[PDB]
Amino acid sequence: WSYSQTLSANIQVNALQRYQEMIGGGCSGAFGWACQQFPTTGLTPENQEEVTKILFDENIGGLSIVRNDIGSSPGSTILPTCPATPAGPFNYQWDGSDSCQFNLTKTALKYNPELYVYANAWSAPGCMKTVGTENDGGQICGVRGTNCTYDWRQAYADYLVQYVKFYQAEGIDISLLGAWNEPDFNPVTYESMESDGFQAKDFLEILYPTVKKAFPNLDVSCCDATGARQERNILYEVQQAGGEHFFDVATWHNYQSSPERPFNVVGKPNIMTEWADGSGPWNTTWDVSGQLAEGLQWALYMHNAFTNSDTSGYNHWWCAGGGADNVLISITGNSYEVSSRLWAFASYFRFARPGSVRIGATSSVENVYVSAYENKNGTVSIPVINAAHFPYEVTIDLQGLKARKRVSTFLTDNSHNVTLMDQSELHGSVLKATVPPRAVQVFWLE
Amino acid sequence: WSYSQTLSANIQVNALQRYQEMIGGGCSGAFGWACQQFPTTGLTPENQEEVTKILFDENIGGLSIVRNDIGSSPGSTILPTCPATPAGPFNYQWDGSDSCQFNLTKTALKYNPELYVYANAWSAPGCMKTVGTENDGGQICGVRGTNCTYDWRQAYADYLVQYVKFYQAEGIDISLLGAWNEPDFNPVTYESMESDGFQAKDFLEILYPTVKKAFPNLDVSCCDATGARQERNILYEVQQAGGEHFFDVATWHNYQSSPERPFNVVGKPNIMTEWADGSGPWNTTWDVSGQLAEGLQWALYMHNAFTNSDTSGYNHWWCAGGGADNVLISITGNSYEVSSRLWAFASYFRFARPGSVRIGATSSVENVYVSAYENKNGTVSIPVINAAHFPYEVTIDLQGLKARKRVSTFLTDNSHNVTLMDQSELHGSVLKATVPPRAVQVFWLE
Ligand SMILES: *[C@@H]1O[C@H](CO)[C@@H](O[C@@H]2O[C@H](CO)[C@@H](O[C@@H]3O[C@H](CO[C@H]4O[C@H](CO[C@H]5O[C@H](CO)[C@@H](O)[C@H](O)[C@@H]5O[C@H]5O[C@H](CO)[C@@H](O)[C@H](O)[C@@H]5O)[C@@H](O)[C@H](O[C@H]5O[C@H](CO)[C@@H](O)[C@H](O)[C@@H]5O[C@H]5O[C@H](CO)[C@@H](O)[C@H](O)[C@@H]5O)[C@@H]4O)[C@@H](O)[C@H](O[C@H]4O[C@H](CO)[C@@H](O)[C@H](O)[C@@H]4O[C@H]4O[C@H](CO)[C@@H](O)[C@H](O)[C@@H]4O[C@H]4O[C@H](CO)[C@@H](O)[C@H](O)[C@@H]4O)[C@@H]3O)[C@H](O)[C@H]2NC(C)=O)[C@H](O)[C@H]1NC(C)=O
Ligand SMILES: *[C@@H]1O[C@H](CO)[C@@H](O[C@@H]2O[C@H](CO)[C@@H](O[C@@H]3O[C@H](CO[C@H]4O[C@H](CO[C@H]5O[C@H](CO)[C@@H](O)[C@H](O)[C@@H]5O[C@H]5O[C@H](CO)[C@@H](O)[C@H](O)[C@@H]5O)[C@@H](O)[C@H](O[C@H]5O[C@H](CO)[C@@H](O)[C@H](O)[C@@H]5O)[C@@H]4O)[C@@H](O)[C@H](O[C@H]4O[C@H](CO)[C@@H](O)[C@H](O)[C@@H]4O[C@H]4O[C@H](CO)[C@@H](O)[C@H](O)[C@@H]4O)[C@@H]3O)[C@H](O)[C@H]2NC(C)=O)[C@H](O)[C@H]1NC(C)=O
Ligand SMILES: *[C@@H]1O[C@H](CO)[C@@H](O[C@@H]2O[C@H](CO)[C@@H](O[C@@H]3O[C@H](CO[C@H]4O[C@H](CO)[C@@H](O)[C@H](O[C@H]5O[C@H](CO)[C@@H](O)[C@H](O)[C@@H]5O)[C@@H]4O)[C@@H](O)[C@H](O[C@H]4O[C@H](CO)[C@@H](O)[C@H](O)[C@@H]4O)[C@@H]3O)[C@H](O)[C@H]2NC(C)=O)[C@H](O)[C@H]1NC(C)=O
Ligand SMILES: *[C@@H]1O[C@H](CO)[C@@H](O[C@@H]2O[C@H](CO)[C@@H](O[C@@H]3O[C@H](CO[C@H]4O[C@H](CO)[C@@H](O)[C@H](O)[C@@H]4O)[C@@H](O)[C@H](O[C@H]4O[C@H](CO)[C@@H](O)[C@H](O)[C@@H]4O)[C@@H]3O)[C@H](O)[C@H]2NC(C)=O)[C@H](O)[C@H]1NC(C)=O
Ligand SMILES: *[C@@H]1O[C@H](CO)[C@@H](O[C@@H]2O[C@H](CO)[C@@H](O)[C@H](O)[C@H]2NC(C)=O)[C@H](O)[C@H]1NC(C)=O
Ligand SMILES: *[C@@H]1O[C@H](CO)[C@@H](O[C@@H]2O[C@H](CO)[C@@H](O)[C@H](O)[C@H]2NC(C)=O)[C@H](O)[C@H]1NC(C)=O
Ligand SMILES: *[C@@H]1O[C@H](CO)[C@@H](O)[C@H](O)[C@H]1NC(C)=O
Ligand SMILES: *[C@@H]1O[C@H](CO)[C@@H](O)[C@H](O)[C@H]1NC(C)=O
Ligand SMILES: *[C@@H]1O[C@H](CO)[C@@H](O)[C@H](O)[C@H]1NC(C)=O
Ligand SMILES: *[C@@H]1O[C@H](CO)[C@@H](O)[C@H](O)[C@H]1NC(C)=O
Ligand SMILES: O[C@@H]1[C@@H](O)[C@H](O)OC[C@H]1O
Ligand SMILES: O[C@@H]1[C@@H](O)[C@H](O)OC[C@H]1O
Ligand SMILES: [Cl-]
Repeated sequence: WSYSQTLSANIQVNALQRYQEMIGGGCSGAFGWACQQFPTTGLTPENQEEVTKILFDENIGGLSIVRNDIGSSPGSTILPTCPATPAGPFNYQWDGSDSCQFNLTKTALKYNPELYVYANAWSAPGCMKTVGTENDGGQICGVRGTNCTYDWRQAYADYLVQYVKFYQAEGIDISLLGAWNEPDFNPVTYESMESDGFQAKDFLEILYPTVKKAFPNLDVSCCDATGARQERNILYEVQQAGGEHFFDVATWHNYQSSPERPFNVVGKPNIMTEWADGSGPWNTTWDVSGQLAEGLQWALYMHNAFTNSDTSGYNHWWCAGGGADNVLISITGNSYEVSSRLWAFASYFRFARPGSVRIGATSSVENVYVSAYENKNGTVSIPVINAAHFPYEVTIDLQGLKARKRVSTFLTDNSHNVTLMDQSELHGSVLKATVPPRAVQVFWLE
Repeated sequence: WSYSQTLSANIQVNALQRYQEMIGGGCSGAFGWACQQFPTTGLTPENQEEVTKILFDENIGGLSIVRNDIGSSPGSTILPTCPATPAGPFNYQWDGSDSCQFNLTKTALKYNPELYVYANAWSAPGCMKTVGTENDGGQICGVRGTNCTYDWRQAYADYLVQYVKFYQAEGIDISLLGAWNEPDFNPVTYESMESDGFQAKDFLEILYPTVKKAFPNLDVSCCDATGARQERNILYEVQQAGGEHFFDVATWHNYQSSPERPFNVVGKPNIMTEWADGSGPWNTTWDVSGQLAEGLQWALYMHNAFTNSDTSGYNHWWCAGGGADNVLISITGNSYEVSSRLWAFASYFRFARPGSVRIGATSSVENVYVSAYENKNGTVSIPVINAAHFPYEVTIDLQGLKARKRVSTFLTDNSHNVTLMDQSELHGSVLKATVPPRAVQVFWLE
C-alpha cells in the first residue's frame, strides 16, 4: 500500500571505498528437486530449458550459484557400497545423472558460463560415521569425541575429491567444496551429520591439503550452520583448534539466526548458502502482505547481508519444483510460476556480476536503502530500495566514477519486474530520480 | 551431544558498567488462548491455577508480563456496536471476562504482585478504519494518507483508554498501552491494522496526551513490528514526523528480522513482545536437535537480545493451551506439559527481577556467553551459557560487588531444570566452577 507524500533522500556512492568481492545468487536442486525441474514427464524439455534459463540467464534471474548435494543415500551416492576399512579399495559409481543435479548444473552452465558450482555433502557415507548411517546426525569417524573401529577422515576427504573428479571429467569445474550441512542440527530423518569447530578442524586439516593436491584452485567451505550465530561459534572453534588456514569461505544459512554484524574470520568471504520460507504456501507477491516470503522483503534481507555482514553470495533453498514456498519457481505438471523473490535476486545479480566489488554507498534516510557494486569492467550498479510507502526524490552523488557516460534505470515493484524505465547520458556526477514506494530501483552506470 | 575435553574461560563482571533496566519475561492469552488456560471443561480449576503459577511464580517460570489483546472482533471488543460518527454516544461494554484475559491477568497478579500488563490492540474497531473491518489491515481514519468520512483518531484514543479504565476499576494496573500489532504486515483473515511511522505519529500525537491525562504513569508503546528492521523503520519515521516524545517503549517481534545492534531510539527501553516456533510441533527438549524451538536456543536468543540490542523484556507468543509450539505450556484435556523454553526464561527472570539493571559482563571465549544483572536490592545474577559441547572451567572476576557474601549456582541442561547445584560463602571476588556442556548455569550472588 502507498499514499500521497514526497520526501527527499541524499545518496553518496564512492568507488574509492571498497568492500567484498561478490560471487552471485543461486539455489539448489538437492533431494531430487533437480529431477522435478528436469522430469521429462509433465514439464516439457522446452519448458525445462525455459525455467533454467529464467533462473540463470544474466538478463533474467541473473543467478550464478548451483549448490549440489554430494549425496550419501541409496541411489544418490557415488559410494553405494563401502569397503570394510579405510584401506579400501573404493568402488566409486557415477550414473551421469547425480539425482538430476548433473542436468541442472550442465544446463545452468549453458545459460551462465560463469557458473559457480558449490558441491556440498549433507553427510558422509554411513560407513564413515559414528552412527553407521547417513541419517540421524553423528560424526565423521576419527575426529575427536569419536570411537569408531577405524579413522575414516582421509577416506571421506578422498571421497569428496572423487565427486569433484566426476564433474571435472564432464567438463564442469567445481568452485566450492563443503563437507557438512547444518552440523549444529540433527533433523534425524534425512542426510545429516553433526560437528563442533574442534571436530571440524580435525577433519579440515585432512580435507584441505587433500583438496589442494588435486584441485589447487578449489575453495573449501565451513560449515553451513543453520544460522549466523551458530556459524560464528563453529568458526571460533575451528580457529581455536588451529584450523584458521584449513578453509577458504564461511558458509551459513539464515534459518536460525540472522546477522547485522560481520563474521569472525579475517580475509575470507562468506556466502549465505540456503534460506527459504520453509512453512508457508507458495507465494509470488512483491509487496502485498509484508510477510517474509515476499519479493520486497527478500530484497531487504539481501541488502542487510551484503552491507552489514559483507556477504558475497546468497542462495534460495531449492531452484524449482514442488515443496510449496521452498522454490524460486513452482512447477505443477507442465505449468510453472515465478516468485517475485527472483526479481529481488535479479535486482542485485543481473547487474553486479561475479567478480564485482561492493563499493561505498550511504543514504541520508534510514529506510531508503542503498548499496553499490563495481564490475571488473568498470560498470556500476546502484540498487536503491525505497522501503517507505510513498515516493522519494533521491539525489545520488558519484565519486570516483567520472569515466561513466550513460545511466539506465530499472524498476521492480508490484507492477514491474526489473523493467527498464529510463536511459540517459550522464552529464555530470549527480543523478536525480524519483523512486516509487516499496520498490527496488537499480541505477546501471556504463 | 557432548564429548570429553575441558577448556577454560575467563569472565569479568563489573557493576560499575550499567545498561538497561529490565522489565521481565511473559506471554499472551490473546484470541481465546486465555480460555484454553481457563476452560469450562477439561483442565480442572486446581490445574488452571497450577499452570498459571508455573508461569508467573518468581520461583518457577519467573515471568512478569501479560500481553492482552484489546479486541475488535464480535464478542471480544468493548465496543460491540459503533456510533455513526466519532461524536458518539459510545456504548462501551465490559463483560468481566475479556475473552478470559481478565482471568489470566487476575490469576497471574496473584502469583506475581509486580505483574507488568501490556494492553495491545491488534486493530481499531472496523468503523474507525479505512477498510471498515477489524480484519484486512487498513489504517486509522484521520492519519495522513486516509480519506474516511470522519477523523476517528480521538475516538480510537478514547476507546483504548476506556479499556484501560475497565481494568483499573477492577484493581489491575496497566503498565503499557499499544495501538497496533505488526503494522508492517496484513494477515488478511484476523485482527490487523497497517501503518508507517508518519501515520503512526499522526495517531500517537493524539493518543499520548490523552493517555497521560487519564493515567500519568501509563507508558505507550510503538509499534510491535514483525521484526527488528521493520521496527527500526517505523521508529525512524515516527521521529522524522516529530513524534519522538509521543511514545515511551519500543516494542518489536522476532519473526521477520532479528537484531544484533541496538534500536534507533535514545532514552527509551525496548521489549521483544512476541515470538514463538509458529510452525513446528509441540516441543519440550532443551538440547537434543539444535532446532530453534529448543530451550537452549531460546536462552541464546535472549542472551543476544539483552546484550546486543539492550532489550529489557522478552515474550513468548502464547502462555498456555493448544496451537502446537506457539505456547510455553501445552494443555490437552486435564493434562499439561511444560516446554524447557520456560527454563531458559527462568534462568534470566527468576533471578533478574523487575527493576534490575544489566551490568558489564565479558567472556574470553566466544561461545561461553555471559550477562549479568543487579537487582534493586543489590543481589546479582550471572547467567552463563556454555554453548560448547564439552565442559568449561570458568573463572569469574567480580568488580564493584565487594558487599556480596554468598553464591548459589543453578543449572539447566537436558537433566536439570534450574536445579540448585551448590551454595557457598563468597571470599574474595573470584568464583570458579565447571559449567557442563550445552547448559545455562546461573550464579546467584547475595
Ligand atoms: C533481593 O531480591 C531477591 C529477588 O526477589 C530476593 O530473593 C527472592 O525473595 C523472594 C521474596 O522473599 C522469594 O520468593 C518467596 O519464596 C517463598 C518460597 O520460598 C520457598 O521456596 C523457594 C523455592 O524453592 C524451590 O527452589 C529451591 C532452589 O532450587 C529448592 O531448593 C526447593 O526445594 C524448591 O525446589 C522445588 O521447586 C523448584 C521451582 O521453584 C524446582 O525447580 C525444584 O526441582 C523443586 O521442585 C526456596 O528458595 C525457599 O528456601 C529459601 O528460603 C528459606 C527462607 O524462607 C530458607 O530457609 C532456605 O534455606 C532457602 O534459602 C536459601 O536458599 C535459597 C535458594 O533456594 C537462596 O537464594 C538463599 O539465599 C538461601 O541460601 C523456600 O523453601 C514464597 O512462599 C514467597 O511467596 C510469598 O510472596 C509472594 C510475593 O513475593 C506471594 O505471591 C506469595 O503468595 C507469598 O505471599 C505470602 O507471603 C508474603 C511474605 O513472605 C506476604 O507478603 C504475603 O501477603 C503472603 O502472606 C501470607 O502467606 C504467608 C505464607 O507465605 C503467611 O505467613 C502470611 O501470614 C499470609 O498468610 C515468595 O515467592 C524468592 O524465593 C527469592 N529468590 C531467591 C533466588 O532466593 C532476595 O531475598 C532479596 N534480598 C534482600 C536482602 O532484599
Ligand atoms: C561490462 O559488464 C556488463 C555486465 O556483464 C556488461 O553488460 C552485459 O553484457 C552481457 C554480455 O554482452 C549482456 O548479455 C547478453 O545479452 C544478449 C541479449 O541482449 C538483448 O537483450 C537484453 C535484455 O533484453 C531484455 O531486457 C531489456 C531491458 O529491460 C529490454 O529492453 C528488452 O526488451 C528485453 O526485455 C524482455 O526481457 C526482460 C528480461 O531480460 C524482461 O524483464 C522484459 O519484461 C522483457 O520480457 C537487452 O538489454 C539488449 O539490449 C541492449 O543491447 C542492444 C544491442 O544488442 C541495444 O540495441 C539495446 O538498445 C540495449 O542497449 C539486447 O536487446 C544475449 O544475446 C547474450 O547472450 C550471449 O552471451 C551469453 C553469455 O554472456 C551466452 O550464454 C549466449 O548463448 C549468447 O552467446 C552468443 O553470443 C556471444 C557473443 O554475444 C558469443 O560469445 C557466443 O558464442 C554465442 O554466439 C548475452 O546474454 C547483458 O545484457 C549486459 N547487461 C546489461 C545490464 O547491459 C557490459 O556490456 C560490459 N561492458 C563492457 C564495456 O565490457
Ligand atoms: C524438567 O523439565 C522437562 C521439560 O518440562 C520435563 O520433561 C518433560 O516431562 C513431560 C511430562 O511432564 C514429558 O512428556 C511426557 O513424556 C512421556 C514420555 O514420552 C516418551 O516416551 C514414551 C514411552 O517410551 C513414548 O510413548 C513417547 O512417544 C510418543 O509420544 C511422542 C511425543 O508425543 C511422539 O512423538 C511419539 O510418536 C509417540 O506417540 C515419548 O517417546 C509420555 O509418556 C507422556 O505422555 C503422557 O501424557 C501426555 C499428556 O502430557 C498424553 O498425551 C499421553 O497419552 C500420555 O498419557 C508425556 O508426553 C516430556 O517428554 C519431558 N520432556 C523432556 C525434554 O524431558 C522434566 O520432567 C522436568 N524434570 C522434573 C524433575 O520435573
Ligand atoms: C512479473 O512477475 C510476477 C511474478 O512472477 C508475475 O505475476 C505472477 O504471474 C503468475 C503466472 O501468470 C500468476 O499466477 C497465476 O495467477 C492467476 C490469477 O490467480 C488469481 O486470480 C484468479 C481469478 O482471476 C483466482 O481464481 C486465483 O485463485 C487467484 O486469486 C491464476 O489464474 C493462475 O492459475 C492458473 O495456473 C495455475 C498454474 O500456475 C493452475 O494451478 C490454475 O488451475 C490456473 O490454470 C496462476 O496461478 C501470479 O498470480 C502472478 N503474481 C503476481 C504477484 O502478480 C507477472 O505476470 C510478471 N509480469 C509480467 C509482465 O510478466
Ligand atoms: C503469496 O502470493 C500469493 C500469490 O502467488 C498470494 O495469493 C493470494 O492468496 C489469497 C488467499 O491466501 C487469495 O485470495 C488470492 O487470490 C491469492 N492471489 C493470487 C494472485 O493468487 C498470497 O496471498 C501471498 N502470501 C503472502 C503471505 O503474502
Ligand atoms: C521437541 O520436543 C519433543 C518432546 O516434547 C521431541 O519429541 C520427540 O519426537 C520424536 C519424533 O519426532 C519421538 O520419536 C520422540 O520419542 C520424542 N521425544 C519425546 C521425549 O517425546 C521433538 O523431537 C523435539 N523437536 C525438536 C525439533 O527438537
Ligand atoms: C540428463 O542429462 C543426461 C546427460 O546429459 C541425459 O542423458 C538425460 O536424458 C538428461 N535427463 C533429462 C530429464 O533431461
Ligand atoms: C573404543 O572402543 C573399543 C572397542 O569397543 C574399546 O575397546 C575401547 O576401550 C574404546 N576406547 C575408549 C577410550 O573408551
Ligand atoms: C473468570 O473470573 C471470574 C471471577 O473474576 C469467575 O467467576 C469466572 O468463572 C472465571 N472464568 C473462568 C473461565 O475461569
Ligand atoms: C474522498 O473520497 C470521496 C469518496 O468517498 C471523494 O468524493 C473525495 O473526492 C475524496 N477526497 C479527496 C480529497 O480526494
Ligand atoms: O528445516 C530446518 C528448520 O526447521 C530449522 O529451523 O533450520 C534448519 C532447517 O533445515
Ligand atoms: O504468523 C506471522 C508470520 O507468518 C510472519 O512471518 O511474521 C508475523 C507472524 O504474525
Ligand atoms: Cl542468537
